[PDB]
Amino acid sequence: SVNIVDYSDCFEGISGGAIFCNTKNKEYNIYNKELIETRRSPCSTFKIVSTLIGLEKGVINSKESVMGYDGTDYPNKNWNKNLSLEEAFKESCVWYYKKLINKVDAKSVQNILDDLKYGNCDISEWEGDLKNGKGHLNGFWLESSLQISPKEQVQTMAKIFEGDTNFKKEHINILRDIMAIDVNDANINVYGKTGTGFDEKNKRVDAWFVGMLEREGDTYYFAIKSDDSNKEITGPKVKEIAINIIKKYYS
Ligand SMILES: *C(=O)N1C[C@H](NOS(=O)(=O)O)CC[C@H]1C(N)=O
Ligand SMILES: NC(=O)[C@@H]1CC[C@@H]2CN1C(=O)N2OS(=O)(=O)O
Repeated sequence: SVNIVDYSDCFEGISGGAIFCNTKNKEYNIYNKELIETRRSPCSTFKIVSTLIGLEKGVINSKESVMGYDGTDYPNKNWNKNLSLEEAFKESCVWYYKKLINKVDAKSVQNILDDLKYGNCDISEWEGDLKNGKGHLNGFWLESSLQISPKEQVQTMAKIFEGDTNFKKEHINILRDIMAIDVNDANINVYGKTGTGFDEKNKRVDAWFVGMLEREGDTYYFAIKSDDSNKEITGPKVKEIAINIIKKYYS
């Protein structure tokens, strides 16, 4: 059933929530239900879905696929090269995913998000939050018009990885490959993606870790989310919290 749980010890004083769902036995474990139901920008967690869009549309084809780096200078060393899908995903390389999505027409993206029930499915601000001054390093998924709740993230993850969408199984497997995480515990498989943004209206972070976990037959889909007012709280910090929860309660 739906169990309300207390994972606050693992959050070590940071404000947030968590939801874990096992769809075989319909076990919903929820910490901070209000937050779990609140829609926010997905930030870089949207790269999970953008990857599948690019694969389905043929813009990319494998974890080796490239997007034609043009020499633009970036402060992240690893963005300055013709990187593969696998490396762009793990580096959260914004230029790679912006070029990818701008090869896809807006109607196709709208219909895919509608089919996935991806939050408000609002792509109206296609080029993103331009008032932050970052120009082409912006898009509808980065503190802009698209918003989704942690509950809805888990529901989307489950539909994708349980095979209930029309995405090709080959493409799902590419995603699984590039999302795998090493947590120094061979008895569980963890997959996920971080995201980091700052909600300027509410003066709160949107710090995310969303993904799935396999252990001994069972699979849990999960979303961990902070909304702290402390700007030091990032996606990577929230991934730490998620792994602590997994090791304590799901091992
Ligand atoms: C992903 O979450 N990223 C972090 C950061 N997001 O900030 S934004 O929502 O204001 O755009 C920049 C994009 C991306 C990254 N790691 O570059
Ligand atoms: N970012 C990760 O993947 C985290 C961080 C370090 C390793 C891998 N992993 C863990 O869970 N670790 O910690 S450890 O279990 O204490 O060795």
